[PDB]
Amino acid sequence: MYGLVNKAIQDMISKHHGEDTWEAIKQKAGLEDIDFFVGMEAYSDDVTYHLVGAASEVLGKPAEELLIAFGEYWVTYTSEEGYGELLASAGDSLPEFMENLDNLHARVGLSFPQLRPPAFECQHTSSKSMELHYQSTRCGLAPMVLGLLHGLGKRFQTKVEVTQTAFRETGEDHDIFSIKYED
Ligand code: HEM
Ligand SMILES: [Xe]
Ligand SMILES: [Xe]
Ligand SMILES: [Xe]
Repeated sequence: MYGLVNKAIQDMISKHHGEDTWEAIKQKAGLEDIDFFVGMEAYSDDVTYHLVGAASEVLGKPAEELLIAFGEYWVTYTSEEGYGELLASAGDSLPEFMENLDNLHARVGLSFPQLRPPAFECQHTSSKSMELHYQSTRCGLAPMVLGLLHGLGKRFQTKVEVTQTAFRETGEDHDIFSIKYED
């Protein structure tokens, strides 16, 4: 993934647990050689997966729990680190934002030519609910989507309940989330 993602992981861990903890995690991920992540540079997905695993071991938390926290953090991180206007242009409510998400990544894909973005499709069930279809070239990131949606809920001051109903992991075609939102 692009270095931006790795910078954000490093940033989250450093802020919450300090530099020493970050250094340990980086060491254990086998990335001692890397002095810093370059934001607009493409890295092997392995770099990100090794960071998550090492963080899980060092911090004593399941990787999935960390993915949730990271998904939430990313919504704030992007708005403060160069993407605030891009986010604002994707709308002012949870449902409109999720509708624009493919188009937002298309725009992101202008500047990050090698992007492999997720694909998100919305089926609205009411004015307070939707089924969200999540398709990816990558495994294991559904928990991050859950945290992202909560991050978006906080962004729009909107209560959200997210329950995963299909798992690309129990053999379903792709992840599907049922979402309830009020405000
Ligand atoms: C301005 C805001 C954002 C920017 C600049 C951005 C950029 C990126 C980048 C660089 C990646 C790495 C993909 C790669 O390197 O191939 C990514 C992946 C991803 N993004 Fe976005 N993103 C933004 C907002 C969001 C939001 C609000 C969501 C909410 C769902 C989201 C969902 C995801 C997911 C789930 C992935 C995992 C990639 C995958 O599934 O394969 N992003 N994004
Ligand atoms: Xe991300
Ligand atoms: Xe990630
Ligand atoms: Xe993480």
